[PDB]
Amino acid sequence: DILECDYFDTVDISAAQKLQNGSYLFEGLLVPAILTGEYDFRILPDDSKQKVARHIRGCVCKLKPCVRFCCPHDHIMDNGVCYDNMSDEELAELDPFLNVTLDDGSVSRRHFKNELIVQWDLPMPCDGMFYLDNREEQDKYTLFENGTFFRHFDRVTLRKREYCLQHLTFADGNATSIRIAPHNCLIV
Repeated sequence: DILECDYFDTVDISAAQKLQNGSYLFEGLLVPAILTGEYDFRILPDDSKQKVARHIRGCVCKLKPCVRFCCPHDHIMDNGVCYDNMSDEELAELDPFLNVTLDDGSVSRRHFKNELIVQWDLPMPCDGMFYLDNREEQDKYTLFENGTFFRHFDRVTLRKREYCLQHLTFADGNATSIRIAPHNCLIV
């Protein structure tokens, strides 16, 4: 809907404050009125237009960096399935920082939820997704601020329709640690 704005770079702002000059106020962020737009649809993984309540959205990803997420912010991915059973302990043990490569080519550590904008209402990039584990040379990747997900194994670029990060439980051999891992489609 919204002018030259890709879907996945939008957010449900039906909860943001509506200013006088038409524009909106959202989580301290000021979404120019010209970038907002109403929507009766929400694109799918097969990528079509499924009906939805008339909710006003906001192309904010272009006014402040985003982080393509598969599920909300307290949810832990479990075999590609959104799980919401993270105990007070796990949450107190989850590396909240992702490494993102800025425009200038250098890498900066960024809080997943504070220095960025967590998008969670975006449709799954595909059913049955394979997560990644950079610890392994093959699973190496580069997630940019603009959201362009680049994979080093097969030098393939993914647009946010094609990927999403999420909290995922790993295995330190005989232990267990949670770090945000990307998830790619082995097919779509």
